[PDB]
Parts: sequence; C-alpha cells; structure tokens
Amino acid sequence: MRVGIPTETKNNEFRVAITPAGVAELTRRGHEVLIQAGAGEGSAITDADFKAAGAQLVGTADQVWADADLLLKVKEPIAAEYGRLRHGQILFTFLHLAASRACTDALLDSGTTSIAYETVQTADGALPLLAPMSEVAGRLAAQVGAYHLMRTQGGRGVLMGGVPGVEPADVVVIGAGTAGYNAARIANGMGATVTVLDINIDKLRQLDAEFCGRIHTRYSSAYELEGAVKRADLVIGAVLVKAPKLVSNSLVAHMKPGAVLVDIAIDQGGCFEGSRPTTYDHPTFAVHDTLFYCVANMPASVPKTSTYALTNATMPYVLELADHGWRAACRSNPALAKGLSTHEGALLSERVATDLGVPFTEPASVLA
Amino acid sequence: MRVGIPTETKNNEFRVAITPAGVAELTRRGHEVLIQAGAGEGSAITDADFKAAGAQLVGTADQVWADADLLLKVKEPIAAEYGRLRHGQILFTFLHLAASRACTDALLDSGTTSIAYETVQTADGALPLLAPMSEVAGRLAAQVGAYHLMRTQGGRGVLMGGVPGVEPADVVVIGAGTAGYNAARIANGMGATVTVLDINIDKLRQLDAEFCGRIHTRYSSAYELEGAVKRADLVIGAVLAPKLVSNSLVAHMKPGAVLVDIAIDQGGCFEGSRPTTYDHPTFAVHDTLFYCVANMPASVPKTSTYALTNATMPYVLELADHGWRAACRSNPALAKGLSTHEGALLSERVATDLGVPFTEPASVL
Amino acid sequence: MRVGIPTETKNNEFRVAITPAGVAELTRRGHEVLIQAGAGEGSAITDADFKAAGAQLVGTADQVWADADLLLKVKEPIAAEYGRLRHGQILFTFLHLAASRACTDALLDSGTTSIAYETVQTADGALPLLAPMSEVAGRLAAQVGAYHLMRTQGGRGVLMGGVPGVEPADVVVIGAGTAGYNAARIANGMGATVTVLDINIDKLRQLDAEFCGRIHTRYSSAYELEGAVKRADLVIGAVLVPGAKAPKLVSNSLVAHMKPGAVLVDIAIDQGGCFEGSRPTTYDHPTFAVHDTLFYCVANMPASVPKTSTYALTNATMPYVLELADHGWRAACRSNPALAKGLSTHEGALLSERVATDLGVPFTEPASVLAHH
Amino acid sequence: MRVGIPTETKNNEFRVAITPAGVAELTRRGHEVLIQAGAGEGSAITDADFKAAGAQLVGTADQVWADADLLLKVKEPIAAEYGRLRHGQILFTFLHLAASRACTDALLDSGTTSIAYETVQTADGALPLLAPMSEVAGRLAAQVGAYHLMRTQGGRGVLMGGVPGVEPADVVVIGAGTAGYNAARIANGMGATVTVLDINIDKLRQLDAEFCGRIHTRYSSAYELEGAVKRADLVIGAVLAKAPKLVSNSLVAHMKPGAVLVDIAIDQGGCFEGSRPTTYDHPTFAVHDTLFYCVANMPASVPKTSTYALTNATMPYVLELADHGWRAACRSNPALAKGLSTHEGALLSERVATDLGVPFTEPASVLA
Amino acid sequence: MRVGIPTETKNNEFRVAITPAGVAELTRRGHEVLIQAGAGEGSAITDADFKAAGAQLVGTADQVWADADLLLKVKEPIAAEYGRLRHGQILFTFLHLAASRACTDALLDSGTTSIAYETVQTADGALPLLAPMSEVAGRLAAQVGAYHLMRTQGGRGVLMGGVPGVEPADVVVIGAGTAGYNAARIANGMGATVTVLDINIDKLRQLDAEFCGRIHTRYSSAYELEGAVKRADLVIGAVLVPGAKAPKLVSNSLVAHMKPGAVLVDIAIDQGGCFEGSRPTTYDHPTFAVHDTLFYCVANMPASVPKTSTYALTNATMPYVLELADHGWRAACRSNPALAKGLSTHEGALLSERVATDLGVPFTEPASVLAHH
Ligand SMILES: NC(=O)c1ccc[n+]([C@@H]2O[C@H](COP(=O)([O-])OP(=O)(O)OC[C@H]3O[C@@H](n4cnc5c(N)ncnc54)[C@H](O)[C@@H]3O)[C@@H](O)[C@H]2O)c1
Ligand SMILES: NC(=O)c1ccc[n+]([C@@H]2O[C@H](COP(=O)([O-])OP(=O)(O)OC[C@H]3O[C@@H](n4cnc5c(N)ncnc54)[C@H](O)[C@@H]3O)[C@@H](O)[C@H]2O)c1
Ligand SMILES: [Mg+2]
Ligand SMILES: [Mg+2]
Ligand SMILES: [Mg+2]
Repeated sequence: MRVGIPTETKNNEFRVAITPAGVAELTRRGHEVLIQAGAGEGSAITDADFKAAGAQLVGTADQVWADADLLLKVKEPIAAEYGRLRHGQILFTFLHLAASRACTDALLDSGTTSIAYETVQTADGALPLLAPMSEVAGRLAAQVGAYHLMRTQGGRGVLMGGVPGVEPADVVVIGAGTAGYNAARIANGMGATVTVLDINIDKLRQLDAEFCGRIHTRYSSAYELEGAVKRADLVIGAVLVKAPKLVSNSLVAHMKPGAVLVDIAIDQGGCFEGSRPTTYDHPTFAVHDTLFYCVANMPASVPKTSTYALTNATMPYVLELADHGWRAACRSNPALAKGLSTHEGALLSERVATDLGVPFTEPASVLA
Repeated sequence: MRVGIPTETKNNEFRVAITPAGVAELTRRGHEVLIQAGAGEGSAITDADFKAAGAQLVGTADQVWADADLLLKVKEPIAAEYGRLRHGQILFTFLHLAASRACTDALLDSGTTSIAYETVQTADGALPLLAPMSEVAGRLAAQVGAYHLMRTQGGRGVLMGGVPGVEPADVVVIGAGTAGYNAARIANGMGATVTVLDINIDKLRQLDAEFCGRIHTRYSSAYELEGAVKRADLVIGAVLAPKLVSNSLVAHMKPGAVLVDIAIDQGGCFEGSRPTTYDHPTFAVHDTLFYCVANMPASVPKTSTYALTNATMPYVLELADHGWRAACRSNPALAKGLSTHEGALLSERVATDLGVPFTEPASVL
Repeated sequence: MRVGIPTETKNNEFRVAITPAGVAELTRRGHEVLIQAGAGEGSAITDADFKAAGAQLVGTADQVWADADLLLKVKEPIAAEYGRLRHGQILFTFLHLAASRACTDALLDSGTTSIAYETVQTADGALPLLAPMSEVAGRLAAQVGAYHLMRTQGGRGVLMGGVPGVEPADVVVIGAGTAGYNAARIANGMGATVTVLDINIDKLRQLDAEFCGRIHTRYSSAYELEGAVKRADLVIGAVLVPGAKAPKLVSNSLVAHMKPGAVLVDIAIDQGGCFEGSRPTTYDHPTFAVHDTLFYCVANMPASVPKTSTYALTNATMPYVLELADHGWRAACRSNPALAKGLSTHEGALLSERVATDLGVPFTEPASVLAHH
Repeated sequence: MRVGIPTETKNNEFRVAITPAGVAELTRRGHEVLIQAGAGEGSAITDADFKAAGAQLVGTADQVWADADLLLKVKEPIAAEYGRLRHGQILFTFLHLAASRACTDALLDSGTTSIAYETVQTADGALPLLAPMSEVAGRLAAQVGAYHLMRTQGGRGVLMGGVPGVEPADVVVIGAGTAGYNAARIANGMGATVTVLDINIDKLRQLDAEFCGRIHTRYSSAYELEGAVKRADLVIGAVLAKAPKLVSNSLVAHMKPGAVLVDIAIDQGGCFEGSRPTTYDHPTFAVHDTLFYCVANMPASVPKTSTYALTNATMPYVLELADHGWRAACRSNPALAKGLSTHEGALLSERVATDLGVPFTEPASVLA
Repeated sequence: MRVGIPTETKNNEFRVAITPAGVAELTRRGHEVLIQAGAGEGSAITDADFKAAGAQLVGTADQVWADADLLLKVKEPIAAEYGRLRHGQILFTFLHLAASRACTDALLDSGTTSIAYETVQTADGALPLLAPMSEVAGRLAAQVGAYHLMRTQGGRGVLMGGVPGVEPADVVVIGAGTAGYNAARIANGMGATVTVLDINIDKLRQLDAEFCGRIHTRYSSAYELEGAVKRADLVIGAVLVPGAKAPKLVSNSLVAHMKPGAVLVDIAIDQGGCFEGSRPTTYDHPTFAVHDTLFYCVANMPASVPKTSTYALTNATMPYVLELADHGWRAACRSNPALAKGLSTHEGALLSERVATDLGVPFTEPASVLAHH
C-alpha cells in the first residue's frame, strides 16, 4: 500500500512522522512511501535523505493526503486539513480527541479510520508510543528549568550543581513515572540535590536502587509535598494519570522568590493550580514571586531527538498496518486496537464518547 | 576598621561582594560592616539577613564609600562612581585596568589604594579569586549550550542526553582547564557524549582517570581538533585568547550547531566571536549559532556571590585585621593584586599595556 | 532410574553435564548415576571425585548411552554419536536443531525423546538454561574480540580502551539480551565505545539505566545497523529468536564496506549465525577472512572456561534434571510448562514449531504427546 | 641488630608494633626479632604466626627491653615501664611528650634515644605515620556515629541511609583532612546525606570530584558551621598544636534532640567545647539534649586493622633504623630525623621544650 | 639537521617513531626528514603519506643511519643494527640499558650519543615518555592475561568476570604505577577480583579513592606478596625503579605453590623481569611453562596495537624531538633538565648512574658532558 507523511502544519511543530530508516523498511516490504517536500527539514532530514531511502517526494499536502492509504502524522489534523480527511484512509497520529470536539467531529463526519498514538496500550497498561515523548519531556524539563533558574531569565539565580563549597539547586520532581524519572536523572546529572515524590513505593525503590540513594525519595503526601515544595529552587510537575492539581496557588505563595515551576503535565490540564499552556515565544509567566514554565508540546523543541524517539516506537505498528490493513492489524494486536478512534462515522473510544456526550460504538463490533 | 559594601551598579550585575557569613566573621573580630540597603537583593540576600549577621544598613551609596576603610566590590567602579573614590581607602574588586584607561585614570586621580581580585596569584601560578568564576562559567556553559541546542532557539534540535535508542548530543570542549573540566562534567552528567581536546596530556590523563574513560580525551592536533568540531552539535571553547576555531572551519559544521565561547572575556577563542548580551545572547555565523555573553557568572548571582566571596574571605579578613601593607607583606599572593596607591600605578603589565609610568610594588611595601 | 553422562566429544569441549553435588543428590533420591571415565577431567572433576559422590564409572561411551534412561549432555550429539541415540531414552542437552537438518534427522530416526536446554522457557519468556551460557559467551566475546583486534592476530591494531588523548575501539553489539548485555558490559569495562542495537526498546531502556547512558543504544533498523557496522572496529552478533535460526542481519555486501582488520564475533553461530558470511568454526581454528575483516564463529564458546561454565550450567539445569529423574519426561513436562517448552523430539515426531517450519519438516503438537487419558 | 617488641600494657591497648610480614623482612635482612609471648593476640596474631615469620618469643617484658637495641611500641611507656628504659637503646613509638612531663622526664633521665611516630614528617608537611591512624579513626567515626544514633543508645533513632520514601540521616563532617575525608566517605557509603566543612577550597574541590557532587561541600565559617550543625543528626569533629573549639555548648543547645557528636580530635583537646576524653565501656555522655562520643584512641578498637595500617607505615623506617642505626638513618632521612625526641638526656623537640620549659638541644648538634 | 626514522626490526614491531604531522612540523622548521621506505606501514602510514608531509623516502636502513643527525626509533637497537650505530649521531629511542650489557657495550663502543625515552623525567618524578607505553602495556596485560586463562590456551579455564553465582578470576597486580593502575583498571572492568600491591602507600590511596575500595590494595612485603600470588589465577608484574634492572619479587619456588594453569604476565620484562623465571618472549612465541604455570614475557607489548600506540607515543615524544632537531642534544639538554635525565651514552661514557651501578660499569656524571667552556 501507499504510506503518506505530510509536513506538520501546527505552529512550531517541527517533528515528522517518519525517518529514512522507516522509509527504507516500508520500501523494502514493497510499500510505496509518499512524503511532502520539506516534511523532514525541521528534524534535519532533507528531501534527498528521504528519496535515497526510497520515498516519492510530492509538492503538495493534498497529493499526499489524496494518494495515501495510510496517513502518518505527529499531531492531530487542524482546521486547514479537515477537508483532506477521507473514507478508506487510515490516520495514525496523536489525536487527543477528548480535548477537541472539532477534531473528533471532523474525523467522524469524514468517515475516516483513525487510531491514536497515545491510547495504544500494552496489557501491562504501558503506553509505548507516548513513552518516548514522556522521556524527552522529562529530560527537557531539567534543562529548561536549569536555564530559567538564571536571574537573567527571572529565576532565583541559582546554578543547578553549585560549585565546590556552595549549595546546589534544590530540585523537587512530583511523580516517579517515565517523565518524572527522566527529569530527576538529568537534574541529578547536573549536580542538583533532587528529591522525587510518589505514592508508588515500588517506583521510589527503583530510584533508590538505580542512583544508590543519590536521588532522594519521599512518600508523597500533601504534607510532605508542601514541605518539599517550600524548600525547592526548581519544581517539576510530572504526574501522569485529567491531571490532579497538587500545587495550589496558596502553596506557591510560600515558595522562595524566583523559584521555577516546570509543568510537564500541561498536555492534560497541568498539575499546578496556576498552570496555563504557554508557547515558545512567551514560555513563562509569574505566579506570586515564582516563575511558571508550561509550554505545550515540549518535545517539539528538540525535533531531531523526538522524531527518532517517536518513530522508533511507532515503526512496528506502522509496518503491521501497512502489511495487514487496519482491521487485521488490530485483530492481531489488542494494544494497537486500544488506539482505535473512529471508523466510518463510529466513535470507537468509550472515554471520548462519554466526555463528549456522543454515542459510543464498541470496537469489537467494527472488527467484525 | 570599617568595611563597606555598596550595591553593584553595572547593568545586569546582581552579585554582591560579601555574604552574612563574611559579615559575622568581620563582626566577631570587632570590625564594623556597612552595607548599602538592597545590596544583597540580586543575590537573594535580604537586608535583614545582613543585619542579623551584624551589618549596619545605610541608605546611600555615598555614605558607604565615605565611611569605609576597606571597600569590597564585585566589578570595577564605573563613571558615576568615580567621584566616590578616595585616598586612604582600600578598594578590593575585579578591576581589569588594562581594558580601561578611564578607570585606571580615575583610580590614579583619586589617590585610592586598590587591589585587583583577578591578579591575586598564588606561588603555583593559580588565580584563586578568578577560579570560582571559571568553575561557575564552565558549568553554565553546559546548561546554556543545551538550551540553545533547541530548535526553538535556532539550534539544531538535539537533546543533550538523547533517550534510549536515540543519539545523544555530540559535545566538544576545547581546553581542559578549570572551566573546561567543569563544562565537560556538567555536559557529561546531562547525558551528552563529551570529548575534551587539549595538548597537555597530563590533564587529559586526569580526565580519563576521573570519569573512567567516559569523557573522551583527544590530544589536540589540527586533525583531531577539526574532525571533532565538524562532528559536534555543541562546542564549548574554554581555553584561557588564541583563535582555535576559524570561520572556515565553522563553514563545515552541522547546521544549527551551537558554539559557546567561555573565553569571550579575553577576546574569545573562536575566530567569529564578538561579545554579546543577555537580551541578545546569540548570533549567526554560517549555519551555526554563537553564544558569547560576557560575565556569564553574573547570571546566577546567588551561586556566584558565594563562590566569589568564599574565595575572597581569607584576604578580606587579613586586610581588615592588618591593613593593606602588613597584609601584602605577609602574603605575596595578595601583593600580586596591588594596582594603585596614592596616585601611583603598581602593575607593570597594566602600565605597559597602557603606555603609562609605573611604580614598582616593592617601592610601597 | 539410571542417569548417564558421557564425555563431551565436540572440538575442545571441556565442560561436563553434571558435578559431584548433582550426583550425590541424584544418588540420594535412589537413582543410579553412570559416568564415562574421564568425563569431568576438562572441568577438573576427577573420576575419584565422581565416584565418592555415588557414581559408577564406565569405560566406554557406548555403555553409558545403552544403560542410561536419562542421558545428560552439554552439546548436541555429533555424527559419531548418531548410532548411540536410543528409542526410550531421554536426551537433555543443548540441541540447536534449527541449525542442523542432520542432527534433527538422527534424533527423529532414532525414536529418542529429546528436550533442549535452550528452549526451556519460563512464563515471563526467560530461557533459564540458555542464560548462564549466554552470560559466559557474551563475556568471552568481548575479550576474544579485543584479542583479535591486535595487529599480531591479523586485526586492525587498535587497543580496546585507547589511552588518554587517543580514541578507543568502536564496538557495535547487535542484541541487548543476555549475551549482548554481557558483551557490552565487558567491552565497556575494557574502555571501548559501545553501541547496542535491539528491536526491543525496553532492553535498550534497561541498558541506558544500568550504565547511565555510557553504553549507547540504538533502535535496530537495517538503516541504523548498516551505519553502525560500517563505523565499527568490532561487531558482536548476539540476536536470538528462541528455537529459531538466526536472521542474517549483516550482509557480505556490508562487510565489504567495513574498516580493514575489523573483527566480527558471531555469538549466534550456534543457531546458524546472524552474519551472512558466518560458518561454524573451532577453538583449534577459530577465525577466517571475509573481505578485509576477520570472522570468529565458535559455536561452543563457554567450553574454554569450564571451571566457570560447568558450574554455571549445572547450577541452572540440576533442578530440572532432578524432576526428570524422579518422574520421567512426560510427568515432569506435565508438571512444568517451562520444561515442556524444551520438548524437541519423541518417537520420530518433531515437537518444535519454529524448528519444523525453519527446516521444512512436518510438525507435531507437544500437547498431543502430553494429553491426558 | 636486635629488634624487640613488648606487649602493649596501657588499658585497652590491643595493637602491636609489628606484624609477621615485618618480622620476616627484618629476619631476612639478618636482624633478630624478639617479641613478648602474647603480644599480637589482641590483633589476632598468635605467637605461632610470629614464630613462623622468624621471631624469637620470650616469656617476659623485662627480657625484651633488656636485649633489644631497637624497641618498637605503639603507645608511650607508662610509669611501670620507666625502669625498663635504657642508655644505648632506640625507642620508636607514639610519644606525645608535650602531654606528659612524667614520660618526657623518664626518657631524659634514662638517657634513651627516642623517636616519635607522630612527629616523623615529610617535606610536603604530611605526617605519614599518623596518617593511617587518622584513616582508621575517621572510618570508625562513621560506624560508631551510626550505632549511637539508635534510640536504644540514647540517640535520635535515625538510620544512616533511611529507606525508600524516608529521609536519611543528615551528617556534618567538620574538616576535610585525612580523618574527615574518611568519615565523609563511609557515612556517604552508608547512605547518609553528608556535608563537609573546610576552609581549604582545594580539599572541597577534591571531595566534589571524588564523589561527583554527592558529598556536599561548604566553605567553613562559624555562620555556615552553626547552620549545618543545627540541621545535623550526626556531627563528626575532624579538625587536625591544640584543636580549636568550633562547636560551643551554646550551639549544642540549639541542636536536634538526640543528635550525636563524635569528636575525633579528642586526642588533642577535642574540637567541641563540651568534649572530655571517654573510655570504651562509658563511651558517651549527654550535653544538653545531645550525645557526645569522645573515646580516646579509637583505632585501638580495631587492632587487627590498626596494627597493620600502622606497621605498614612504620616498616620502611624500622628497616632503616635496623639496617643503619639511629644516627645514620636520621642523617639520611630528614623525615625520620623530625621524629627525634630524646638522646642521652637531651630534649630534641623545640615544641616540647618550649611547652614544658626544658632546655632545647638542637637535633643537628646530636647528629654530629 | 637530518632527522632519520628507520623501520623497526624487533619481532612483530609495528610502531613507527614519527607520524606525517611530526614530519610536517620538522620540515616547516627547516629540517630534512629521512624515512626508510615502508617504516610506517605497520601503523597504516603509507610512504605516500610521509612523502606528502615532506619526508625523503630512502630505500635502505643503512642510508637512514648513515645520513641522520638525529635518529628516532621506538625500540633499542638489536644485534643486526649494532654496526649502524655512529659517533656524532643522536639516537633517541627506548633503551632499557640495565637489562642489556650487550646493547650498552654497543652504544659505548660506537661513541654515539643516546637518550632513552624511559629515563626522561620531569621534576615531579614522572616519566612522560614511558607513561603512554605503560598505559598501553597495562591495558594489554589484562586482555592477554584473560586470553591465556582459557583452557584452550593451556590456562586454568576461568572466566575473568565469572558469572552470577560463580566466582570470578583472582588477579594480583604488583606495582600501582602507570602500568599497574591500567592493568588493574582493565582487569576490574572485565569483572575480575583485583588486588594491587605497592610499597608506595600513596599509590594505594589513589587506587582506593578511584574505585571506592573495589580494587583491593595491599602494602607490598614479601610475606603479603607470597600469600597473594598463591591465591592468584593471574599475576601481573608491573614494578619499576626508573632506569634500573627490575627486582625479582616472584621466586620459582613461589611459582611452584601456585594454582595449576595460573598465568603470569611480566610487563617489567623490558627492564629484566620481576619474576625469577622470566625471560624475553616474542609475539610469535609469547608463553612458556614455569612449573605448572604459564609465563608471558613480551618486552614490546604495545607493538600489537600500533594504531593506538604509535600516536600515543609520538604525542609525547614529539615536543622533545623538535627541541633536539632545532638545537642539538647539548643545548636542548642544557635548557631542559627532564630531557637531560634521559642522557645515556656519549663518546664512550655511560651517563646513567643506575645503569652503571646495575651493569658494574664506570659512571660519568652527565653535568661533565653538559659543562660550559
Ligand atoms: N556460541 C556460543 O558458545 C553460544 C553460547 C551461549 C549462547 N549463544 C547464543 O547467543 C545468542 C543470544 O542469546 P541470548 O541468551 O542473548 O538471547 P536473548 O533472547 O536474551 O536476546 C536476544 C535479543 O536479540 C534481539 N533481536 C532479535 N532479532 C533482532 C533483530 N532482527 N535486530 C536486532 N535485535 C534483535 C531480541 O530482541 C533479544 O533482545 C543465541 O543464539 C544463543 O544461543 C551462543
Ligand atoms: N613490556 C612492555 O612492552 C612495556 C611497555 C611499557 C612499559 N613497560 C614497563 O612496565 C614497568 C612499569 O612501568 P610504569 O610506568 O608502571 O612505572 P611506574 O614508576 O609508574 O610504577 C612502578 C611502580 O612499581 C612500584 N614498585 C617499585 N618497587 C616495588 C617493589 N619492590 N614492590 C612493589 N612495588 C614496587 C613503585 O612504587 C611504582 O609505583 C616498567 O619496567 C616499564 O618499562 C613495559
Ligand atoms: Mg506481518
Ligand atoms: Mg639501606
Ligand atoms: Mg627552540
């Protein structure tokens, strides 16, 4: 079949839904790959690189959408693309349908078959396509937080690791899941004193074992959180579940002046009461005497790393969908089936259907 | 004696030349400490912190300068401050006289006694008061490198440590001195693959032992240096300056690669370096991003103030207890910082860089 | 029952399939242990050692095979042993059937019941009897690869760890399971720059955590594999699909692009090799040239460290040996799904699906020979 | 020559001034080694071990002192041994003569030639025979600190390393010399959060590099020291001339109830205002709501370790005294010569001479 | 001046005493560089590479030696080269004179001026030109020890690192200087249990700090050394007294009490060997039996990794080469006391005190040869 990857069109979205490794593998299996000219430029993949791997490069967005049987993207389609959606095409991308009725309705009205990266889920409950984006966000949180700690950025003016004889930044990571663990490991590699809070004591055991106690772990109670947050130079909100609000504005009021709060959970409401999504040009805002950083889609800022991280994870699903079509691919792999979102006007996600007050169609009935 | 610390007035300078630790020790010893109100605020030290330690908080800069026998600062006096300079006061601060005849003329015309932090020098040749600033600047170079590597900052789009299955940033540190060692260490801690270039094999050998081979060391031939730089996502120039990275070497670098010049305070070690500000920290050179902001340590004044004043403390105490002449006689390292006294220039290097007469430090001791 | 252990006969095979502690235990449970005289000498276990444990020592290999109900070995039967294979005997050893149409034929034609160590597989997917041998083979691969990088061995002439100011060897390990992890670990301990590829990203996460990113990890696509192999001084092939012949991942064409004097150690040679140019070699003559590189393809690597590997192996196999001796193959396999996955041949039936389909031989369901009545 | 080693006779001194290794090296060079029957049994050295190495075992202390040309000891001669001192013998042991007029006078009255372990000193200023004992004391201080932190010993009841989710002990080490570095190292290996205070920034740089930021370092000032001590569960005093009083009883008053303070400097006055030397059986006492541990001669607690650490250090010096006699050995080795204390009624240490108000005889005048 | 670099002639010696960038630097300074055709081939430096850099390629060894004012070599001249030694030439190379009366006599009888790399010595006592080779040899000692511990090499058959549940190899390193530290470090990286002995307790403290006690340290006395060696699978001899013949610390009767199949690598063989039974072996025939033990005694170990060792060496030597070329030996030694410490022979005088003491030969004070007029 024909696999199409258009240029991402969201403001500041520089990732692309495939790399040449991926193109080469599809091509080797007798799939034709159609890529819009310039699609990989944000990720430092040239048209030449993609063509060498086997792709046909196409001038236009609508030719890619009109000719592909499988359409790969990174983000959900936006308004300018709604008219490009079609019956008989499989769309595989991050969808976040609960967050957009316009998107969901555009997909339902088009008749298209869509599968969401973020709800693909293995039997142990893990989200293997979301996982690499959580790793990158976690790692970025630490770097971005160190930088905004600079006084020239409105921060308290504290270097992460201090220097001999001088106190390091005190870093608090809320959440020991994927993002959280990654934020802590990098803030620790920068010499900061890192404390991670979680109510999952097994996750705290893993940290304790992996850094041999260097990363502090505390059982997360409201009481312990308040105390840790009042002492912090840097707070990283890394709770994945809507995200609960663990840091009240009352609490922020008692923080050290110039403390930085980095909200990774922003892609689901934020885990700070005061969080509201930001953009790259205006990344941070003040709450009380404190600095909030809440940019949406953090991994888009490092496209060369994120493109590879995302697509290395999606590749085996991409291959199964190309080889076997959506129905058979979903029937063979219940993890892939958990991502099924729409098909010929049916909404196949019970979570989205109940959030939106839309009829739910059971996935099982469409796979027969 | 009275020790006086005014607020720093240079644009974007937020450090302060003493902490509460230093005031308590001066006070313990019977000296009076006078500090301009608000002086510690850029460094997150409040007036109340200073007062609890023993300081007297005075309302104006003019009063601090008038009444101090020993005047501690971070940066050289600027034009607005020239009228405050006075005979019979010891000024102790970073001066960099060879970079400013105006400042030199001001100190000479004032008759003041001054000692430069940066030329205080121990017998092994080390500069103990610059050292903490090089430590800070090396660590920052890693953090700031990492941030401008983001595509949104106009860098290539590479995360320092990558993630499992994905290539980390390739980081090259040129120079294995204090700053370089510190840049290498932070960048390695962030997960980047780090290569240090230097022609002192002994320093390479200490980096190899310290990190068990994890930080790569290459002896700095022209072939090694060019190959390393062309493969790099991030270059930290840390040679304390000669121009090691030519503009045409930069032409062959990966698009969107970041070059951070720590040497910028001494001309920079990249051909294309010119000094840059916090508001506009980077500029393009070919398809590459140069970061050359001056006084990097000023960015983290809570850290830098303590790093610096921990280093100056023993000298401050000796100046306070014994006065500049007795302290300088007892400690030749401190004497190496002598700059002016009662109209006379005491530095041969500054005198010859400015083509001005020079009084041998030994004259006055 | 009578359990028998013959002397290993494979080239330079110094391992044995039981130790004195094993014989004492079998003996204590009232079994007769028969051992071919000399069998343990390669592992420094003397006949007196084995006899004091409760074993009857036997002059001939033929007698051990004829008298044993359960026959324990380390390696697969070789050509000179095909005539010793018996109907109604249990053979418990490393088989690697997918790699040998001829060995499979002899087992099938003999009517024997065979269970392979390397397909014994627990619920979590782990291969507990292969594991210790993959640990040894992977550690060996790094030292053997380092040794062959020496110019005096025909290799490139590069030191594993370099020295200060001078680059280390670039080591590419394909596979991040037991063998690859151990190869990567030892190579990294010797100072090399180690990159590990796998298609299982969780294995790459584990390595990334264990060495805090010091050992590099790359998702294994053909595109990424070739780039890495072209840059490598030493390549270690360590991939597995359990019971299946190795996929050919490194083409002779790719090897033609490698640095002269590069070394390729194919640990997966026991399952047929994961390099196109791999063919089984021997401790006596372990290497051969392909294009301007040197291949190392020894299919019994742990044989050269028998004081380590005899014990590592028997620590793992002995609990399964005991179940087989006490209860017989069928009952033991019924009680333990993990042992059952090892089932390979019975009375001319091939019980392994991957082997069957890799060899183009008809397959018989294992459940059909274990079904209750 | 004849080298004699008697049994240590001070209360609770279980160390011995030679090991089998040392005996074998002396014996191989043609020296005769005479050892009091039972001398190494505190250090787990049987008479058989010494005998096998070439020693001659003798029944009585009297015989060892009478026949030895070089007498090796661990501690200074006590009152009962004063009559065993003699003209023409070399005595080589820890002397601390300034702390004892009775010992000093005994050495002088007897005419013996004595050399003090603790004043042997290389040209970088290091004290190589004292160094091993500081290493031991420092490491022990971490272990005894841990033990007396148990509530059952009167301490606050805090485990060094905590456990996942739970806060570790906060340990403050005052001084980054040999003892302090060693205490910081063990206390950190036990999982504690360790802060080291020193005014030597290059010693702090070394800690920062050796443990990669894990052991915190703070520039030492009374102000920093007060703050650190007020947060500590355990304070180790490791300042190495008499030791300065760095922790006042007033500061102790503001400490956490049940905090433990271990004074390694006790063998030169202690560095806590409240310190006074203790013994193994009554090792601790209360100051305000705090527990002080002040046992003199901590390395005696682990004679197997300490015997070997010490005699490894002294061995090259012993070999030279034996091969060459005291005069030639001292002329050739200025480090050994610095240990020179007495000879034929002359007092050869200027510090001891001025401290006791005795005539000072120049070591050079005797070395000619 | 004419600086000449002949091809190395020692067994399996693949290093060369200069690289193309060394040649360009001399040629830039106005010196003529003569290189024996083929001299760089073992280090993959072609005649063309050298010619490109500015060298004159000459066909015979004899012409290089006859024409060169400064003669750069890696190893000491051997018997076939003794006739090439010249009065009025400076020879700069590894000499190891305390270990060869024959080589010393040849240098003395020829009247040549020789400077040893291994006795050039900075005021801190470091030997900056030996160091890189010691790093290479120490790292190699670990990998060749591990190799010969294999049963297929006549070794004991123990894996360096063991595997979980099974004990690793027991490695003793004698000497905690450059080579000892590097061998301990690589052995430890392979998973071995490593014990290092030295009489310098400060070198033990460095090892203790660096590996937080993981590498064991023991003060070196005869008694400790014989306990440690009796328990060893592998012993690495790495002691030095600068310019002196190595002490024999490991007696043949001690070797008699070692484990059967133990491996002893004498890195110090270049200065005579620190084992009683040691004698120079070759990369062709590196081992021989002492009692039930295998001795390894290669005196040019870094020759096998020339891509690493040629650059490591020349990185260190080249600054001294430049000063010798520019100013002649006498002026250069006068300006640089470190280089002066290397001075070994001049016009029939032996300038090295330790060598003179060790060979029982008259010593001439080097300051006499450097005196002003
Ligand atoms: N030669 C010998 O003496 C000897 C001894 C022991 C083991 N071995 C062999 O070593 C091999 C490895 O064994 P193991 O115990 O490490 O297995 P393992 O299952 O633990 O790991 C094998 C890994 O290979 C990976 N893999 C499979 N296909 C891949 C591909 N196409 N690209 C990249 N990675 C891929 C898997 O994801 C898995 O992680 C086996 O063949 C085993 O029999 C040989
Ligand atoms: N075989 C080769 O190819 C080759 C190559 C390079 C170096 N080397 C040799 O390796 C040897 C060691 O060199 P290095 O650079 O490590 O030297 P080094 O000086 O750095 O270290 C030598 C160490 O040996 C210790 N030592 C001396 N006498 C001792 C004794 N009696 N007992 C225990 N320890 C003792 C010293 O205290 C010192 O720490 C030298 O002979 C050198 O020439 C050999
Ligand atoms: Mg398929
Ligand atoms: Mg002597
Ligand atoms: Mg010159």
